Amino acid sequence: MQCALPPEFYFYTKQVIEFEETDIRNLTLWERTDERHTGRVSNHAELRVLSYFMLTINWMLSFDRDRQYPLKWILSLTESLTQRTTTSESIGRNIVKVVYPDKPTSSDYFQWSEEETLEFLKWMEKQFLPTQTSMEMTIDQKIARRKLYKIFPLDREDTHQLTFIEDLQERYAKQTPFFPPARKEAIGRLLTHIASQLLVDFAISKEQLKDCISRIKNACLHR
DNA sequence: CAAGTGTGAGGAAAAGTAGTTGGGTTTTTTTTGCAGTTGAAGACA
Repeated sequence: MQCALPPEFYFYTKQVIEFEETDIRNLTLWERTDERHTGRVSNHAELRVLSYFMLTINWMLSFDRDRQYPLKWILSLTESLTQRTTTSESIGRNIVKVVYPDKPTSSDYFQWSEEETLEFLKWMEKQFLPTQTSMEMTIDQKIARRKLYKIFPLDREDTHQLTFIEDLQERYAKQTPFFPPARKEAIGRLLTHIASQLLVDFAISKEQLKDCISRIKNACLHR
């Protein structure tokens, strides 16, 4: 559902997981890495789930001999994907993007699709209200501060935006027209995007993620 | 191509502390009336 919720891809990736993903067994949380150097044993189950997820997509889309997934179909999904508001979720992912990290969302900062800009300032006026409460900077200082905020009344000197499954539905429809070198390029293009998404919620390692990817790649070819 | 021991530093923050200054009393070490009086210069016998 996260994106190209290809209903079939749930069972695809569940199957490869079925496959060599811990001898077709639900990944359990790794162990009590007692040692202090915390090596990348890479046993964090999810990290591998996302890896199988990614792999599945391109393997699945990189050998859909029957041509079940049309050339022009793959980019359409990536297309429709091209960001968009979020019945709360995508707005959230913007808020996480804004921890100014490795610059994958930094520019989103820059762009920040109009309103996204607006509902952002809304969430700032509500949820960094706690912000704080100076005590011991002479009462006078406090008064001054109040006055300043004063002379800045501000805060106002379809309910419009939509929910999660609404957005999900509507891009599922935005692709609803379903029934060589370029597609390979498109596939790579799409995979980078998900790499962005899944990686962005998590500790990424614009390499480790990759390292993780590499790992099971190796794991797999022992058929 | 690959997994596995051993292990040093980089990093964060509130409060404190630094440096520089200034402030700061405290401190500490013009005549305008009266009547008289003395001393005075000058004269004299």
